[PDB]
Order: sequence, then structure tokens, then C-alpha cells
Amino acid sequence: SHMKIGVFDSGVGGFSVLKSLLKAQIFDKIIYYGDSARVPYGTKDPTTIKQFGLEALDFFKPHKIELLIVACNTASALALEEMQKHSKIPIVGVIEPSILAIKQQVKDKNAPILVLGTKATIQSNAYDNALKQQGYLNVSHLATSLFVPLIEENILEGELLETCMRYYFTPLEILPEVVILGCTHFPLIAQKIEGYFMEHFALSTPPLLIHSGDAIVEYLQQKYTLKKNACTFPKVEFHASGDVVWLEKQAKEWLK
Amino acid sequence: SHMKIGVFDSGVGGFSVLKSLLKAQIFDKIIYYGDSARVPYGTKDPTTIKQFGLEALDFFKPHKIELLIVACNTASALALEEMQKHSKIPIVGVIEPSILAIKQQVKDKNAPILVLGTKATIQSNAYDNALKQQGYLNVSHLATSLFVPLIEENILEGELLETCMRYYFTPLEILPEVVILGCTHFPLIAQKIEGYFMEHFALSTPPLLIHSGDAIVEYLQQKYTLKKNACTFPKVEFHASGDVVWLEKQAKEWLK
Ligand SMILES: N[C@H](CCC(=O)O)C(=O)O
Ligand SMILES: N[C@H](CCC(=O)O)C(=O)O
Repeated sequence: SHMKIGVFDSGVGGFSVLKSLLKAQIFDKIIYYGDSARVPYGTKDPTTIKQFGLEALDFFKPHKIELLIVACNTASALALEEMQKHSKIPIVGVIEPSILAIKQQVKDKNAPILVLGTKATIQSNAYDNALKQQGYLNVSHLATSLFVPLIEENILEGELLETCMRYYFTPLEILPEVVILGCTHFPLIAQKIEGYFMEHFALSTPPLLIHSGDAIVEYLQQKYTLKKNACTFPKVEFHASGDVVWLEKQAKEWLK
Repeated sequence: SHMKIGVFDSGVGGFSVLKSLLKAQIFDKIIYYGDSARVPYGTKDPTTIKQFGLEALDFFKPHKIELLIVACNTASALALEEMQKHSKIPIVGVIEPSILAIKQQVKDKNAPILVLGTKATIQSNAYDNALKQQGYLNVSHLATSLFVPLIEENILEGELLETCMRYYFTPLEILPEVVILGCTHFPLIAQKIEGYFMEHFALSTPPLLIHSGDAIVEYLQQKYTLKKNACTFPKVEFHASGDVVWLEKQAKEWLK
């Protein structure tokens, strides 16, 4: 409520986290920056992504933010440690809050958990390592790269999404009880992913989906003793490396 | 057989143009630069893309090249004019040579022509304007954005690509006689596009496809009086804004 906060993402996907933040009404001043000139990060190499993350700090320096949310799971997996080393404010990414959500919500440490993410996020084993450190023993991972461009084309239903889901999911050995939506974009197809598993494995109830935005809202509420529903008319500024009007038009859609 | 040339693309797609160049054996020194940290360009805005094009000129400054090939159809569509104004050496893009190839190969100016490209290339109407100025009266265009990420995942066949072509091609009202592959990536699915139009319309021969790389080779060979097969062992150098080892590994596959 007092704190001026930053939200960093590679592009418009971070609006899924911003939506979660706004719904909770916990912050009163939010500065969003999407690196839309250079998105996606997920298909790129660690060196490049780490440098992207440091350059994001340069963007926020003049804004005098008191906390930075790295809404991007890819930048969280690859760049967050380096950004924190070179940062006088707290930087909170979206991986660790989801590990806490799993701890709270998934007491069966042998439940089959499936981590979905970009190629860079999955190849970093960020989630697998943190989950193993907390005793989870039945952890699978799957890079679902094409979900990102599909979702940015607003293809959230239909034959093409069903065939893409089939393409990525048919090779899975284990049926998951928990799916980690380890990418900003994947909340927009959360019901379709749930519907995919109910349809094809005769489930009555879908696996549990972990939403990165909801988990970080929960963590920040606890960590900063934030009253929910306290900030009903926040100030939100949008910034981008690409065209800002384009990014603002997409914000209108993602935050609806 | 002596000019030091540069080839610029947003990433690895420009290897389809490099393939055409190498086969023609017309140049002896080629400096390839892919902006792999920021690819794709085609989903981004004109201001961003124009500036990307000028920054490519900066990359090439120490290389002191004599001709720049803009292999990227998106940069050619949006950035070429400004780059040419800001350059003392000739810059050749991949749109105008394709207009020449159509003039040469398509004498019926009422032949239905379909331009396929990125969202930005199509929105620019670069192809339509040039075709119309040459008297072609039956020009349609179609942005097929998702072909790019599919192709970069090496998905060049199978039901996902078939479903993606149906998604983009089913709404077509005109059956093309000629299809312009107005994107670096689309040569890799050229047969699949040909096959699609023969099946869903029973053709006994496919629409004619225009390949950007072959069209620029033919143009350069006439413009500079270059003797094919003169340079059997060219020096080819790869540069990238992302990890250049990753880019070089993709070259091996695209140039095969
Ligand atoms: N924001 C990225 C998805 C888009 C990208 O690859 O940059 C993530 O959360 O993984
Ligand atoms: N090189 C681009 C395709 C990839 C991109 O969008 O940057 C083109 O030829 O249009």
C-alpha cells in the first residue's frame, strides 16, 4: 500500500501476474516494464537472458521502486540470482513462491508433479531442483515452447491448440496430479490443460494447476503484511522496449 | 568473386538465403550476422524493426563490407529504405528481387498471387504495393505468424504443421497460382505448402512458389555481372547477438 513496486516481464505475458496483483488490491503504485522488443526470452541462451535481466534493473533505477517483481518465469529461472547480487532492493521472482504454494497445497511428496515452461526455464532445472530440495520425489518437466506464440496470437481454443496440447502431452509417461504453470502465458489456457487431462485420462477432477501470479501474491501478502482489498484505485504505469501503445492495448486484453 | 559482403537476418532464418548464395558460388567472403538475441522481428512494431535495421549497420561497421544483403523479409519490408539512406554501400533486400522473379516467371498479370509473410511484412503491404505498381491485379496476402516458431522447433511435417496450415489457409477464397514465400523460414515447408494446395483443391500441379533466396541470387548475378561457380571455397563467418555457438549449430542444419 505504501510501497512503489516494479513488475518486470519479457513482454505482455507478465500481465497474468499483474492481473493477480490487481485482483488482490495490495499495492497502490505499480510500474510495469515489458521488454517487448526482445521477447521471447525462453528460446534463448542463459548468457543472453542474464544480461537482459541486468538491463531490466537499469530501467527501474530512476523510478525509485522499493521492490521488483520478476513476473517472467524465464528471467526468474536464469537471471534472478544475478539481479539480486546487483540490487539494493528486494527482487522477488515467480519460482520460489510457487514452491511455497506446492508445499502448502501438495502434502503427498510422491504426488506426480509436472512442470511446464519455456525451453530455457525447463533446461535450467530451476523448478526440479527446488522441488527436490523440499522432498518431492515424483517431479517431471516438459518444455512447451509453442504455447507461448499460440497464446500471443490469442489462440486459446480450437483445433490448433488441441493438436499442440496433444503434441506436447501424448509422450508423457506419468499422469500428473499437479501441473505447475511455470510460464507467464499458461494461465490463459489453464482450463484447456485441465480439460485435456480430464478428457484423455477419464479423470473426474483435473490435476491441480499452480498459478505463478497467485502464488507470488500470497507470498508477498505474508512477507510484507499487506492488507487485501486496501488499494482499490492503484496507479499503474506501462513501459516497454517496443511500442508502448501496442503493449498497453495488450494490457487491456490480458487484464480484462 | 571479390566483394566482401555481409548478410543480415534477425536470426537463423537467413540461412535459407545463405544456402542459395553458397550454391551459386558467386561470392568469396561472407559475414553473416543474426540478431538472435531479439528474434523474431515479425511480431513487433515498425518503429522497433526500423531501429533494428539501423543497428545492423552498426554491427557491420568494423567489417568494412562492400554490399549488405538483408536476408530478412521483415527487415527488408520495414527497414530497408532507412538503412539505405544511412549507408554509403549498397544494401539489397529480398523483396524487390522477388518482384523481378515474378515479372520474369508470371506473365499473366491476372494470375492470383498469394503473399505469405510475418505479421509485420504483410501489414507493411510492401509486396502488394510493388506488385500493383508492376500491373499485377489479383494479389492477396496472408500473415502466417506461427509458421516461424514451428519451423524453428524443426516441426516441418506431421499433424501439428498440417493443422497449422489449415488454420491459416482454410479461410482463403482465392486459390493461388503463385505463392510468395515472403519469409526466410518458409522455404523449409515449401513442399508442404505445395502439397496442401494440391490436396485441399485437387490440383494436378502445385501453385508456383517464389523463393526469396533464389530471387536475390539471380538479381545479384545480373546486377554485378557475377559468374556463378567462381568461388568454390568461400570464407564464411558467423556472428550473433545471442549465443553464436547456438547459431552456428543451426547453420549446420539449415545449410545441409
Ligand atoms: N515470460 C516468459 C514467456 C515468454 C518468453 O519466453 O519470454 C516466461 O514466463 O517464461
Ligand atoms: N526473418 C524473418 C522471420 C523471423 C522474424 O520474424 O524475425 C522474416 O524473414 O520475415
